[PDB]
Amino acid sequence: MGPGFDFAQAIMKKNTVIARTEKGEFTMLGVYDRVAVIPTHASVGEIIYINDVETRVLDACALRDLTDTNLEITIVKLDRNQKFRDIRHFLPRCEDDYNDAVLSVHTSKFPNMYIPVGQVTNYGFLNLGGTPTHRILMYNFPTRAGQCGGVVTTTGKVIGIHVGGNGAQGFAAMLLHSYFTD
Repeated sequence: MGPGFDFAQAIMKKNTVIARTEKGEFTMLGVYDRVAVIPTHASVGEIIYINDVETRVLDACALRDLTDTNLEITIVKLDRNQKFRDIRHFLPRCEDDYNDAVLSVHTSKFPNMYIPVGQVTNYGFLNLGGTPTHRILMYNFPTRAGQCGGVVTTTGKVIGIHVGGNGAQGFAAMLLHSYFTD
């Protein structure tokens, strides 16, 4: 509808796949080469389905901060025959608050879904499903089951992936440029 939705669409159309684990179907963001991200509660194993095709997992790392606190981001390297467009230059370098964000989801349940979530707070600490978690972003939208892995963008930045909600607020794990240096 406007330039926020334009940037969100550009990311969804080239940099997302549908990932299926034993824990469900997730929006999965491809970042560069065969490297993608997914919420750690997806419980990625040795094999994952990518757009309904059986795919070997070459590496999977559940990120934690240097205090050994959960970040809820798993970085996955896929045995795929095709690379993602490199979007690392759209990742923030530092923790921040944002205006006017969009949450975008693409699954069998929710195809071509875009949600203007508005202001995004650097919330920090969250007890997420009983697990102490850091680097959480919060937005005041009543997000639902089916949106985990959804991409949070502003114009020109890819800032997080949706990891949970409490019925009134939604929560994303930050994406930082430093997670994807090679």
